[PDB]
Amino acid sequence: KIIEFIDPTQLPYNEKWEFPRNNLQFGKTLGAGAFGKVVEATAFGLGKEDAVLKVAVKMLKSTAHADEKEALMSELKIMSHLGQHENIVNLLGACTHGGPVLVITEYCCYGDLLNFLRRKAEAMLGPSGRPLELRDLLHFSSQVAQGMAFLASKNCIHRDVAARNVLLTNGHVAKIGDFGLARDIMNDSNYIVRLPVKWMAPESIFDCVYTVQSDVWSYGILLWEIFSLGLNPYPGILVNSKFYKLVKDGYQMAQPAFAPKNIYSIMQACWALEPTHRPTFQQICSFLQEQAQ
Ligand SMILES: COc1ccc(COc2cnc(COc3nc(-c4cnn(C)c4)cnc3N)cc2OC)cc1
Repeated sequence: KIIEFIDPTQLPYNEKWEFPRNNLQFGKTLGAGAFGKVVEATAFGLGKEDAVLKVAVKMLKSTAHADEKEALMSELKIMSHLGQHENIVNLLGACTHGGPVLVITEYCCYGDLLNFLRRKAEAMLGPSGRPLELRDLLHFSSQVAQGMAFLASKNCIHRDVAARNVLLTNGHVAKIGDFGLARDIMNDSNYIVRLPVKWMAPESIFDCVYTVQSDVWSYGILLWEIFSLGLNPYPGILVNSKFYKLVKDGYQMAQPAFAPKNIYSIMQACWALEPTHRPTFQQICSFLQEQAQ
């Protein structure tokens, strides 16, 4: 979403991004949903620098039709309007003319943050590369906050902030984005009939209201994901009538194993029942950037 709400089909696709599709050489498939997939590829002569580099290319699986074609184009038009930041999955180019709609973006080698933390935790238990510590977890949260702070500054709402959507690139730089149609089949469970119920705020569940403050609620759950080393939110609890009453009546998860008091306290602030009383993304940055340094 973009507040002004703006119809994404009405937004102009900028031809500056256009890239010759024959200058793309595809490799291994990184991910694939129901009607989308993300294959890695080498882009020859990209931008003013004409840099030969490896890029992630998202595209529709052949079994995807009119609604998907406009859906993917809507994501391209949003990424073009947003601009560029260190902590967001940046648009590098796209291919609209003479074939299917392709969307070229930065390539983050370590993958998504949820799978990263789960693999790294198992690596640290191995003994009984380079082990994770508290400063790393505080760093990731600090970067994801900066990206969301940049998104909010352009009057843009994410509607699905999560560790699955956060990508880690070279030198451990967390970039927030949205896989979208190139979802993981392993992540189909979290989307209840489809929306990510466990990450959404109450107003988004009941009133269907989506604001910058509702993304902060999700960022609170994203912190719980990070400082629990990739546990599922509300672990063991099933999504049903009983869950909705708990979330509305003000139920909160217990302090995760690796969360400092001040870090867990910030999650509770993000889980304020009143949307307006939650922390701004700018407030979360200045704090976490300090706790990092
Ligand atoms: C909120 O406004 C926005 C902002 C950014 C976006 C970008 O949307 C995306 C596009 N494309 C990808 C996928 O590309 C990549 N995939 C991998 C990958 C996957 N598995 N493995 C092993 C590696 C790594 N790096 C990649 N760049 C991921 C997006 O969001 C995360 C959409 C909406």
